[PDB]
Amino acid sequence: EIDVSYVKIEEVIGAGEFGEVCRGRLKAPGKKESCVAIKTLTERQRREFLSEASIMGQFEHPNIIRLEGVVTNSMPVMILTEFMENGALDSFLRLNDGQFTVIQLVGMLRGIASGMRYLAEMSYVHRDLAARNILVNSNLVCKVSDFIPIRWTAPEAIAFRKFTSASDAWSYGIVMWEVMSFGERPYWDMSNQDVINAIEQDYRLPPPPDCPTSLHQLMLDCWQKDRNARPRFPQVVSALDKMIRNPASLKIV
Ligand SMILES: COc1cc(Nc2nccc(Nc3c(Cl)ccc4c3OCO4)n2)cc(OC)c1OC
Repeated sequence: EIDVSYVKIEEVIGAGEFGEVCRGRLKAPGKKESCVAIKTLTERQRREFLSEASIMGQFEHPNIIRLEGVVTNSMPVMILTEFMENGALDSFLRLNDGQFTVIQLVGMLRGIASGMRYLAEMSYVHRDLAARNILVNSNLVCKVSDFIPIRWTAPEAIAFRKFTSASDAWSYGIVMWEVMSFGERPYWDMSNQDVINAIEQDYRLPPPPDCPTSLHQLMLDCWQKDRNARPRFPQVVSALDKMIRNPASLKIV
């Protein structure tokens, strides 16, 4: 896939499941140099590592992390993607607590919803939609990555392992809550089991401080117990676009 001579690993920036995550530079003949994220790396686990690239490589969308390639004929085995300068959304927001406007936050949520709209249209169920799995670039563009998280997971998917695009819509509501709360943990210190019982007993997360009521209502819609009643991702995007068109709507809190 990618000639190893074309890759320069600069800084180690994080740690992943199978190894490091690094910032680097990719320069191939005919093409300008670009900034890349690089994951570096059991046999079964090697295919486990590389599967992420194969899935990621099925997708082409501005709100889904772009795969540049892999290094496999050489060692260490690598996966290269575009570089997202601002990292994971939950930590980026915690660092920037209170510092982005409602309209900026809605833009981030819209980018995430578009990503999910695309994946649902491709019949791809994510199963692990959470702000930690959303990456942010220098322009604040949010992209879905990562190809049972109890507090993000729909009640039926927990009970039955029924993962659908409608269970993803539940998870997206949780992401909305995370974004509007600037990266607070869903259900704070409640335990997984407490969360499981709380939801079954009709508890839902309250509006975050300063959260427009219309955004909280959209969260409640995403968290309907009847999965068929939840908005599909096209309706989610359209709702968010409506709010962007009509920012007046967002002042009610
Ligand atoms: C600046 O701080 C951080 C940046 C960052 N950026 C980033 N960008 C693209 C991908 C990625 N992780 C990744 C993923 Cl999620 C899937 C597959 C990959 C990956 O790298 C190549 O193969 N990271 C990421 C940071 O950590 C979240 C970060 O702070 C440490």
